[PDB]
Amino acid sequence: RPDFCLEPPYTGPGKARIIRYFYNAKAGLAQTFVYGGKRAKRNNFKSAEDALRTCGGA
Repeated sequence: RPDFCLEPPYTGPGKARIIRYFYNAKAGLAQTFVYGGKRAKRNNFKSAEDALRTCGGA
């Protein structure tokens, strides 16, 4: 599993409220979070299905 997948979500310093997805380590679910619009980390996806494709596999 890519080494960024089990990290907490990162809003960043931006002032936007873009609803992105992260893979939630504990639950094994794609979950929404508020993204500021800049300086993204890698556990940050445009869709639930993208989070699962990239992070969902052991």
